[PDB]
Amino acid sequence: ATDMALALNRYLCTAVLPLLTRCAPLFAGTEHHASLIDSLLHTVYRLS
Repeated sequence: ATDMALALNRYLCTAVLPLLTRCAPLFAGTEHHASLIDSLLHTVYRLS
């Protein structure tokens, strides 16, 4: 219910999430980066 949370959700869904949507193809080369992307998956699932 906090308003800062609303502002941060607006920031994410307006700027960060699209950028990463359309920066998708470069994500293929992550075989031997195994942690940060796994963290991002869980953060995105919690956001959803």
